[PDB]
Amino acid sequence: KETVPYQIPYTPSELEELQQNIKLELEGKEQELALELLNYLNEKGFLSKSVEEISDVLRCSVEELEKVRQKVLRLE
Repeated sequence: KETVPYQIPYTPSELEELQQNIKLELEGKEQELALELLNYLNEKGFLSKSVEEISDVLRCSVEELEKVRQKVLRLE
C-alpha cells in the first residue's frame, strides 16, 4: 500500500454499518448500549478504544461491551 487508505481516519460506511448491525444483531440490553455510544460519539465506535474504554465511558460492564462488539465485529 503506497498512498493513504480510504477508511482513515474513519468512514461513514463503517459507522452506519456498525449501528445497523447492532440493532440488527444485538437486542434487549445489548444493542442499546452499543448504539448509545455509537450515536453519542461517532468517533467512538468502529475504531473506538479498547473494551475497557467504551465500558468506562458507558459506565457499563466490559463483558457486555465485548459481547456486543464481537457480535457487530464478527461481520468483518
